[PDB]
Amino acid sequence: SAKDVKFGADARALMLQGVDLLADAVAVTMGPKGRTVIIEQSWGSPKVTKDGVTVAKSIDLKDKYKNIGAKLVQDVANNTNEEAGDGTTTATVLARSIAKEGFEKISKGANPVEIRRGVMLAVDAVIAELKKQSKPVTTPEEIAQVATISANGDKEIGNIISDAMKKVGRKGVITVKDGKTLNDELEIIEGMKFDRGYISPYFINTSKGQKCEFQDAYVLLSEKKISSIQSIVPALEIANAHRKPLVIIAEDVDGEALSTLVLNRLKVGLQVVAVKAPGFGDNRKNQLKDMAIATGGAVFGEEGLTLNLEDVQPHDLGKVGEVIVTKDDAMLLKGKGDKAQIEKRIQEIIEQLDVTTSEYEKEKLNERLAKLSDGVAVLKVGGTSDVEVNEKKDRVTDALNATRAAVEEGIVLGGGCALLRCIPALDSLTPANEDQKIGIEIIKRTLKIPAMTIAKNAGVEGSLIVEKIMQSSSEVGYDAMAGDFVNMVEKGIIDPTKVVRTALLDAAGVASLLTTAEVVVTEIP
Amino acid sequence: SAKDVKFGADARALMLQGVDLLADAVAVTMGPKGRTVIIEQSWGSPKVTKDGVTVAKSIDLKDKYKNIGAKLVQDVANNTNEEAGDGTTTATVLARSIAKEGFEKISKGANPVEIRRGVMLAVDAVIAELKKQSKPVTTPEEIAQVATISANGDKEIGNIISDAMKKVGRKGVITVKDGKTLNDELEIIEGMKFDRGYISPYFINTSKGQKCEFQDAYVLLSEKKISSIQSIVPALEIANAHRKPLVIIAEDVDGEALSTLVLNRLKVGLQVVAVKAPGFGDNRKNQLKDMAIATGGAVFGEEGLTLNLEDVQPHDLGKVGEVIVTKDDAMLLKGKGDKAQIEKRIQEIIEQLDVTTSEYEKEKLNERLAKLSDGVAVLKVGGTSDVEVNEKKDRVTDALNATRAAVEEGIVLGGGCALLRCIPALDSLTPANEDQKIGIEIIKRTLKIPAMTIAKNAGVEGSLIVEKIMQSSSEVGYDAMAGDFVNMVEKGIIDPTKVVRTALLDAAGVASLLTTAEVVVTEIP
Amino acid sequence: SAKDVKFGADARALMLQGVDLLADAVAVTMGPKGRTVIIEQSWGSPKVTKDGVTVAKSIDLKDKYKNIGAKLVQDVANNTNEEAGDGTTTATVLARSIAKEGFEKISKGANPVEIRRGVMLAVDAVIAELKKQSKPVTTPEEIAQVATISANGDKEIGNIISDAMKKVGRKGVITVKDGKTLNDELEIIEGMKFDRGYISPYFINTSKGQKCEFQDAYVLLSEKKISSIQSIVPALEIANAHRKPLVIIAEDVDGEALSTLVLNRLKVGLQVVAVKAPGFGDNRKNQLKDMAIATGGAVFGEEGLTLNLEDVQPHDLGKVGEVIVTKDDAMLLKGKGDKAQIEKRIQEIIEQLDVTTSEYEKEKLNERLAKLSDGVAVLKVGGTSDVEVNEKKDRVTDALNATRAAVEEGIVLGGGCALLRCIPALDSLTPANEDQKIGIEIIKRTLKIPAMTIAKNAGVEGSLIVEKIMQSSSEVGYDAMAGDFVNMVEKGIIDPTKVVRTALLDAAGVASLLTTAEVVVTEIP
Repeated sequence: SAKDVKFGADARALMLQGVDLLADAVAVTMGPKGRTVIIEQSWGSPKVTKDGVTVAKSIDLKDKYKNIGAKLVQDVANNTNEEAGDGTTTATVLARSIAKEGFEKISKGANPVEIRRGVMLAVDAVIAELKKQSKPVTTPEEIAQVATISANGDKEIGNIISDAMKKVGRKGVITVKDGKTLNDELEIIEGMKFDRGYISPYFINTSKGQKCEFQDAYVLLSEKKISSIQSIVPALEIANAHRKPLVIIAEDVDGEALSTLVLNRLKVGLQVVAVKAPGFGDNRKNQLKDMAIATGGAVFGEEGLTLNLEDVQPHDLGKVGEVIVTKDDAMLLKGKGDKAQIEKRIQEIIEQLDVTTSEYEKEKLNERLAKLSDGVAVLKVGGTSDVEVNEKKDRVTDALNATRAAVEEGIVLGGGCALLRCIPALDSLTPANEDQKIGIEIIKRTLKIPAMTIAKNAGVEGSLIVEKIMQSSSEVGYDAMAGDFVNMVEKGIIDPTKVVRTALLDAAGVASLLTTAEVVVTEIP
Repeated sequence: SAKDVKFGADARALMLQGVDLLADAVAVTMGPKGRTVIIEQSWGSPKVTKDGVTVAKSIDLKDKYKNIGAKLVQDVANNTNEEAGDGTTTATVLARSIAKEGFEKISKGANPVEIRRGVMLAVDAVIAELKKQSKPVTTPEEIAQVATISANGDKEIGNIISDAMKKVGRKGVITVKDGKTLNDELEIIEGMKFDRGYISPYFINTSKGQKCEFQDAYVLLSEKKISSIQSIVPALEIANAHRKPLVIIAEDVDGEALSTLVLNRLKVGLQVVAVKAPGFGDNRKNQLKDMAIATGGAVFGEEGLTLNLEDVQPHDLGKVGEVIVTKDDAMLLKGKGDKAQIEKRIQEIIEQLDVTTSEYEKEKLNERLAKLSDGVAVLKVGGTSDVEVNEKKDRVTDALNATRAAVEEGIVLGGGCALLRCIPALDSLTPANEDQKIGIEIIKRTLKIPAMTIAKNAGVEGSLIVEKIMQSSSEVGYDAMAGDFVNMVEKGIIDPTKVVRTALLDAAGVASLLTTAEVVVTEIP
Repeated sequence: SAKDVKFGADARALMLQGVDLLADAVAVTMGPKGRTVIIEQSWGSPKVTKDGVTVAKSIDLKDKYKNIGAKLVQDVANNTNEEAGDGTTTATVLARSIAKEGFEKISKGANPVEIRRGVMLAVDAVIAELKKQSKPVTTPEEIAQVATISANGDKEIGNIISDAMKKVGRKGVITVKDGKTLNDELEIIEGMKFDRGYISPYFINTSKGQKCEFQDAYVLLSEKKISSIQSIVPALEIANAHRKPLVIIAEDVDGEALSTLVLNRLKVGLQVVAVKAPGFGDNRKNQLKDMAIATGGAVFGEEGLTLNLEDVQPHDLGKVGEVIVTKDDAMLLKGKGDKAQIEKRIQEIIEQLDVTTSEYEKEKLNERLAKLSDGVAVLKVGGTSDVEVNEKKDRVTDALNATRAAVEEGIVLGGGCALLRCIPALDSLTPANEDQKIGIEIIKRTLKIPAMTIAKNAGVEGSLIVEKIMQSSSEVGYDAMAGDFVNMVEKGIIDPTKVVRTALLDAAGVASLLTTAEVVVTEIP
């Protein structure tokens, strides 16, 4: 359709005036002293919350330029940074800052490209420094300590998380479930988790959970692509006759099959779901064989074995106690099949690993082995009442995610103090041109923004607090919870370094894109 | 959709405007001398009413900010507090005063978080004083006195209320019925009760009553969750063959089953409802077995006994005399089955209680025991005219609720004098900062507002009246009816303590939330 | 519908203003240091891109005159020049420059016809000069060098490209397929590609592929025109019995059959395609029978053999491994039939070439022979994951296209300097009149624009760079990537002369059209 286009600083000004509103809407909800936002519900009661992700994904500006700028920030910050709420807020605020100061410096009349080059050099140095000073954790004692810290000082939750980590391992997979009792219980059953999520966004079995959950389902495994391919009705025959739901795994589904399945879900709501193949090439075939054995079924590729989706049988397919699917992830638990066949497959994997030597091949064989040999820890979190156990499950999931990230990469000072400790690193940097120096100093200026915003949310004057922290030792920050400077790590105020690194990288990239954008095209209303 | 946003005081001002109109609208219907409101009906003659809850629930402003403020206040005010009409009104007025003066002080440059801290401290002191000062009720004579007081001087109402309460127990179940005669009389029968409301908000049998009722129904009990599960037809075939209605009790119902039931209710209006199980886990199954024995039915869980919803029989289900379903509550009376099995369940519960030692297990067994051993008292209130008996129904229900609240927590001086007796206790508190002192002073100022409003309703100058009351003893207050200073306790001008506590807490919470909110998001019209 | 008309300058100015928007919106992305552009997506996040083709295809002005100028410029530049990204942008910018200069010179009274004459003479001089100076490449070592250069220095890409080139030749056919492995692999297969595209624009099999994809198909070949003709459903009988898809080659398809098939494709999506015949007359028949032998089918011409579309047999037609159809091109590979048939057809083709003497007939026989005797190269690009192989495939396709374009017409200096080397050649030309002289001057002025724009995108002052370039030697240019003055050819910064020639021709023609247009008609809003 007809388009309205804006070029250069004129468009960048609109970009900035659009992003700043989002930045302010997300800043006040950061830190333990975060303020609150009230969200309009045109149909129900207003929603009050203190979640950065919610407010960030909520707002949507009226003007086209402002709207597209806000969406640019939103999509990257959310999709790329979603594990920790503080991470997305930090990325958003840092991006807003950097874009603004870069915009003013460009307006002064400098060269944007070298400004961005200096920005990238500064962020590289900051990341190197943060990696240097990020002390790791590899002990069960440290694991329990960090888990308890993520639980806001709660003990038993961190204890059970440490127990699970001990029983399974870091690469191990852990889940939660309603314990229907008075104490959270730890259990390990056979589980098969892989990194392919749902294929149909509209396919959400549980609206409240942003999740797809099924139990006691048969499975379909076929190497050949099943996109736009009919003759799945034979499967539907047993799916309707047998109350057991179904799960589909194929190379991909698109066109007629995807449309009919999703429309049936929307209207009829038949209990069948589909996902992508986990592996790649011969690795794909090996993994497919592995979990086909794990489920008692068979891969339904026509090459080699003679079997097709045109005909289905109750005993030809696999059986699984339950399969759960989500974004980018999906796992099945308590499969079926011959246990001797399982042992034979395990021996085959072992001998293949022993004979094989290549780093890639050995690593893939180890991953395949662990995918079946090791179990999945399910946290049967239990309590008195359904609402209470719901809240408890939310808390324990948050703690598990936080501790998993921390062990994955490490820990640095929380409370927005991690960045302030990297300030010395930039001094080692030197500029080839003045624009690079300006980029470096702009990064230096933005480094202190998270701490200042945390202070503002706490209500204390930001400048004094940040000056004190910078002048103070490299071991004590500022505690907004108690409004004083304390020994953070021992007091249990930290944040997984992975979150900080991701937030800084995303903010740098987004702000660089905004400050280097030259042409904007938008449709006339 | 496009969103409009406002920040800080700029948005809180519109919030204050929105709450102001609601507060002023509901203030005039406070106390015995409150005036009336003219609510408009687009179809028929306007109704004139003097009930705070009704007027509050009615209004809705135009501007998004004003409307959202009013709706926010009313939401908590009504939902949390819905027992005594004056409670919601006083909560709203208190919230208005707190928020107004807090915003006024914040505009000068106060610290919102410290102001909230001081406000919370003052509210804690006030509630502690109220708890220590409230006299309890633990005797049939005092129960009769307070009931007659709630009965507005009516004697027989208090007499029957006290008789029922002492006959069944201070914490037993109680209800009302139609006397179809000239004099109310009492009857106790086998009864069933549990704190669960109807799953379907729209599912109301009687529009007038706001309740759902059914007579001589059969029941369905399935520990299995029956959410999104078809094959409820086997219930429907005997529901239509036999004239008796049906009911389901299971873990939860949602999706296709809920949709078919709701569309049937809208179109067919079939006589079947479903609700949630009140118990939890082992408690859930034990309670389900108990009620199955009480009704002569059986739990339809698959484990153990082999029986599903696919096949049903008239004698496989339970039989009950009558069912009432309401908000947060549902009940069954005059169940069927083997009385020998009933005594067997009583004996097994008794021995389980004797062997058990855990406090929680003992309490749960006590609750389950009383859930069967003690019957349900019905107050069949009679008279001459249908209008007469309906007025008696409303009056007796109001008195019953008031006396239940009083016996649940106790009694304190009415006419709003209760809070005024808490004013001196504020001297005990000390402010860490000036902001906390300010907040305490704010609570002190607002503590007199209910008396202000009651006096204004009586038309007398409120400030002079409260000055006299505070300068006077801690036993004599002001009566609006007689328009003079009197001794309330023996003059029957009181109010249950629990209502005052709940209203004060909710008003404090909502006012703090309003005065602390920073950013507001609302969709553009 | 009513129409509005404008004359002379009062319309040329409107069209020039319109084209200015597109020219500026596409100038920035030119060059390796091209900036980005924000494209609005009405449903998803705004698209960020740095590709001239996309932005040029995207924008659409509002005013009819400006809109039509932009539309004609984009249409000619894109459709006439679409092989390389930079060619279209160069065409657009050069056209805008010359159009503006010519409009300015006409404004003072210059004769547009003679201005155009001089412009075309200058274009002829420059094209002759660059063709003279175009250094060629025909050696496998040079092929690998240029392929790596196009591959951004990637070595294995150039290696595999050179291997395929050697094994299949300059005029042979090469495509790239998914490797499903960890290393790109090469093989030669029997193929049959001709220069006819899909008849149906709405017949894009793969939405993302911008192409038609089909596999393991049969073919219908009919000499007769099958436009508007029914009775193809007999083929659909086996096309539905066998899930095998079908392809058709006839003289043309239009009217009844075309509408029916496009409807069935839009709604039913049946797996059948048709395309036009590649040859002409006796050549058409010869190619059709050659490919019928290649596939084992038969041409359905009614004369001679008695076979019709009315009657079909699964074995009557030919079988082919894969069906790929795209714009202006379609290839069929892995045909079936009798290899003795292939051998005897090749033998008789060889004998016909031996006996024939006409050069046109000789070359037609040569291409017909090569159609079958030699195979087609398919590159099995591989990798770890689907996204990785997708990116690798895109890069390999781009590199293959660039190297083919270079090898077919040699190479010239990259970075836009190639034109700058041709400035002296304009000294030879002598214009008959002063208007032709002004045209020569205009072309001299515009010849410097592309390098100027690349420099501006790099941020360096373009005028200084171009003045140095023209004052420097004939072997050294400026690299924006390194921001220095380097010898381009061995620095791996070059561009095929075909792109330069096509862009220059199209730009000159479009600008001549714009400078000569006298009357513009537009529909009333």
